[PDB]
Amino acid sequence: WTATSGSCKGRCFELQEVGPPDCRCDNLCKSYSSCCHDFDELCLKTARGWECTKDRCGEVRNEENACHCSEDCLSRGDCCTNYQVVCKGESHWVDDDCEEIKVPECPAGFVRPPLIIFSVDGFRASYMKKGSKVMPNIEKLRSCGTHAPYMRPVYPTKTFPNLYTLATGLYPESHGIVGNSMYDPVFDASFHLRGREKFNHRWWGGQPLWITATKQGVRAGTFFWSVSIPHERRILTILQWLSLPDNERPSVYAFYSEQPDFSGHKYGPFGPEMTNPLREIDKTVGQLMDGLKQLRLHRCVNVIFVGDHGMEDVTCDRTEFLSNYLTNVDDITLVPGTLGRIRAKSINNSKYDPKTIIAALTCKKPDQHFKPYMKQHLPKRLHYANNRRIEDIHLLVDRRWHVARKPLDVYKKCFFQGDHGFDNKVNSMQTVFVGYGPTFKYRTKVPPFENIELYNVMCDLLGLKPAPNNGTHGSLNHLLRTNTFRPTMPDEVSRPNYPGIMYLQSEFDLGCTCDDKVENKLEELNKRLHTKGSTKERHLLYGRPAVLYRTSYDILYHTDFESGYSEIFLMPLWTSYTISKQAEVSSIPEHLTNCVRPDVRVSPGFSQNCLAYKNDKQMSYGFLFPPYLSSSPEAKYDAFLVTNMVPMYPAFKRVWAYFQRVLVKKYASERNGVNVISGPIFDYNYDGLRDTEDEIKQYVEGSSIPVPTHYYSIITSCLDFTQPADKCDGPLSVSSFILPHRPDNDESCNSSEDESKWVEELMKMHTARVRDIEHLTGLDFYRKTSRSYSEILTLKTYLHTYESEI
Ligand SMILES: *[C@@H]1O[C@H](CO)[C@@H](O[C@@H]2O[C@H](CO)[C@@H](O[C@@H]3O[C@H](CO[C@H]4O[C@H](CO)[C@@H](O)[C@H](O[C@H]5O[C@H](CO)[C@@H](O)[C@H](O)[C@@H]5O[C@H]5O[C@H](CO)[C@@H](O)[C@H](O)[C@@H]5O)[C@@H]4O)[C@@H](O)[C@H](O[C@H]4O[C@H](CO)[C@@H](O)[C@H](O)[C@@H]4O[C@H]4O[C@H](CO)[C@@H](O)[C@H](O)[C@@H]4O)[C@@H]3O)[C@H](O)[C@H]2NC(C)=O)[C@H](O)[C@H]1NC(C)=O
Ligand SMILES: CNC(=O)CN1CCN(C(=O)[C@H]2CC[C@@H](NC(=O)c3ccc(Cl)c(C(F)(F)F)c3)C2)[C@@H](Cc2ccccc2)C1=O
Ligand SMILES: [Ca+2]
Ligand code: NA
Ligand code: NA
Ligand SMILES: [Zn+2]
Repeated sequence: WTATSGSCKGRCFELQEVGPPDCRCDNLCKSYSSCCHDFDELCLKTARGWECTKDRCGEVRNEENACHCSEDCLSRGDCCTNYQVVCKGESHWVDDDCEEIKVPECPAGFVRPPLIIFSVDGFRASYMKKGSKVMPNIEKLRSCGTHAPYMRPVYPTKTFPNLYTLATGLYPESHGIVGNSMYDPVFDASFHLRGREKFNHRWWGGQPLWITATKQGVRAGTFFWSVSIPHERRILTILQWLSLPDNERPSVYAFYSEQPDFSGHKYGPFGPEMTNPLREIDKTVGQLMDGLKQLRLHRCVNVIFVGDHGMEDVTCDRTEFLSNYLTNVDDITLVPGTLGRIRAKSINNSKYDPKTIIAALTCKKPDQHFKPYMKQHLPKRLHYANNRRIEDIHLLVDRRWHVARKPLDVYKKCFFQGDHGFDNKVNSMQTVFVGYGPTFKYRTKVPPFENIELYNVMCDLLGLKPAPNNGTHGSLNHLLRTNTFRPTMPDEVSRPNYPGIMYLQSEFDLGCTCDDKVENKLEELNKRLHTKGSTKERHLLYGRPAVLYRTSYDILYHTDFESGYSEIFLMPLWTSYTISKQAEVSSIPEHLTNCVRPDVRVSPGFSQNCLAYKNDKQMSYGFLFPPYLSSSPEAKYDAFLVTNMVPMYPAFKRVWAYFQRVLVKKYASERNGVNVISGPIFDYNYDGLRDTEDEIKQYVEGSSIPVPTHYYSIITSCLDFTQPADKCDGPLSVSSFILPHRPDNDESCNSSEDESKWVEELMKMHTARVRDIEHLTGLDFYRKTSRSYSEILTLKTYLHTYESEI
């Protein structure tokens, strides 16, 4: 119930919300059907439109008008945004040369530069160049402030998950808004774009910027506008709020535009109909900037222009139907479109089986335009599994396509020509970031970055301490002139042991054999030196990784590689080695095919054994430092140490062996040497975080040898590839992956073919940030470089995407 009999007199766009049944006058009252009877009359005036004209200049104030051109309007804070241009001979902001803003130029009473976030739905990154001719205001923000060529959204590339990620710094799996549509099985409740359930606070996790601000005494404008409030009125409302007395005025404000998304769905991302929406959004930007200039705020306010996601060409004829795959299509519920999510239609149906559904959906048609995954097997870079609202079965849909349950869903629900939601590395899904104002840099281009990083920067802009989030605070310091956040490196928690030779060969009973009994004071001293770390500077280029949790581990040195060997997990946590451009690949000699050698530095009790692998019929083994890349026949024996062995399914060994034998040398050739750090990951509960020992669900049969869920590699070289990786003077270049350790290659439809036709494609899909690997391992990399810590934080958040030019 709402008693709409109350009045909005002097309450229009009030900031504090009034609880039911008292009628509301705030920017969301329409969405709740709760506005006071006179809200339209008082608060949504439209008379005479939005622009002053010559004849209105000096007019007698008429309170009915949408905006004012009277002499008193500046002191009232309600002039039309073009008032000083039409009536006082001033220029439009867009017509002014840009001039560096070295310091905030704020009116007295301003305690801090306000922040205004101007968000645009569906604004694809390439609009900034392709539409620049029709967007002069936006082009000026971009060219004069700080801009990235694009900003990476989160998956799924849908509006609600992305706006809420912008507001919180959190992945959707952590903030809870995992799609525009959701079912929560604990609540037994459904969230949809239409309807009231979506306003219930139980859906919305983390702490969004407006709550962060309010809790730390920084006032916020309300971030949400009912769709029927025209943009011109939204702008005038923000400008009115900025004229409030000091103690009442907000410091942070948001404007949201439904365009260009609305038209992009109708017309496609580059439909001729798209020029006009771009022009209209530019005009709104120009109204805001003109209004700020009128208020003498245009060299005080920080403005962020940011999108949620882009827009791809998608039409009804490009739809895959589950009814062409599944015999049992009426037994499932599908959340459809540019991603699929599948669960049982009825929890009472005990004939429901996810394994048979996955199998019926796997590589069934030559051109199949979606791929099914159990959510734990999705690429870890998506961070899309740790939430009860994400169904176990997920369909990753190819760009330009939809998935639907049956044909009748698509015609008895072509209309549309555009859509979004696909994998967040897809070029068409990329969106925009520009920052302009005294706290941002002048005429500065920054590399692409992820939208999860922005909350921390918005907190920095406002002097707020951010709530815990998934950004890496300091990785965007290079966007800012001042207010940088200068983090310190985390402290190492566990210090390594450095074991010498402590066991005789006969103390081992591991069931391993090696043909290594083949027998010099020149070389003997030399090999001792290698085992004490004499080659360590070549192979451990950025210092040893720090272990940020409590554990017992040993540093093991060798001619060609160094490792940190866990006595708890019985294998290395990391293995580090450098491969120069000149390195040669060799074979594993015939007599060494099955060679595994006890490591006389490590007790039998803290070693793997070969018998466990003999008896586990499903499990084989591989090595972290590859025997193919040994520096010499003699050094090759080190690669067969039991301390360099890790459990690998035969199907995975196909992938791993190709990576080690062919790809590492390819990368060293292309990048002028590479440094590689490789190791296992254990994430059985798919939370993105290192498992403890009691979370491990699978062991090599009969043993305490845990089986990794993934294997990672971090591949580093010199950004200036004229310098070799091991003699690099400046910034670094990195690519990394987290490959799923799976007992089949069902993910790869072409895996019956030679590895040269499918393995690199798999690796590219599972590209990762170094930071993703840090979360999954409890390790901290790049501890000892010549580089500033913020630069290293930016390097750790890099994702190599393998898409071509935007
Ligand atoms: C991205 O960044 C985020 C933020 O930093 C990282 O997420 C944090 O990770 C932590 C570990 O997973 C987690 O810490 C736990 O907090 C528990 C209390 O949680 C509540 O309070 C906080 C603070 O206000 C709140 O934010 C939480 O919000 C979650 O839950 C509500 C729903 O209730 C959602 O609305 C919201 O969206 C959010 O959900 C997300 O996280 C939860 C996990 O908390 C998931 O279940 C969801 O799917 C979703 O992803 C909560 O309201 C605390 O109880 C935990 O403590 C357990 O473990 C510790 C060890 O330290 C131990 O002391 C205790 O014994 C305890 O164990 C007991 O409970 C077990 C499970 O019930 C049980 O098995 C045991 O036997 C014990 O009884 C724990 O410390 C923290 O909550 C989140 N924060 C957020 C916002 O998500 C995230 O990891 C980053 N991602 C990456 C990849 O880096
Ligand atoms: C009819 N309405 C439309 O068709 C378009 N539309 C825009 C407004 N709206 C929202 O803003 C949602 C999206 C996620 C969160 N918003 C940000 O999290 C958010 C909003 C603005 C900005 Cl500017 C930012 C950010 F971070 F970028 F600054 C975040 C609330 C819902 C409606 C809604 C408001 C409040 C709670 C629930 C739903 C929406 O349906
Ligand atoms: Ca885990
Ligand atoms: Na085996
Ligand atoms: Na296959
Ligand atoms: Zn859309």
